[PDB]
Amino acid sequence: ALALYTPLPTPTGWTTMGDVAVGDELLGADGKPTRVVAATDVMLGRPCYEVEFSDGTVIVADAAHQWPTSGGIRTSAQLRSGADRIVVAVPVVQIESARRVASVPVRCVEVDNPAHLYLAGRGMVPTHAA
Ligand SMILES: [Cl-]
Repeated sequence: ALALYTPLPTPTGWTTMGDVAVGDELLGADGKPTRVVAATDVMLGRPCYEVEFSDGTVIVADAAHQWPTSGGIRTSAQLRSGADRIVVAVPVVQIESARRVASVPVRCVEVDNPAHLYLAGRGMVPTHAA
């Protein structure tokens, strides 16, 4: 799950996680549109992490949100400064830090591509859907 205020790129522009509904198009890891097949209610009180990438993108996500790295899938709580790079399909960004922060409301989406990936944050960082 990602914070409601997380900007997500779409084929036409930018939406927030809070504004995502079933049937909306996000972008998959290949930069092409992918359809939202499910989207949770707002979830409150989840432990959250602030994940900062080498491109300047900062995403707040719950502790168990999953990220594709070159060494494996890692949750936000397991991400390591420097040691971890986001990799798809080609290196995308490096993890600079992941730190526990105050809880904010979050939501999960599921998307219709088999990799279960979509782009998130102003830098369009690949991340795993539920
Ligand atoms: Cl893995």
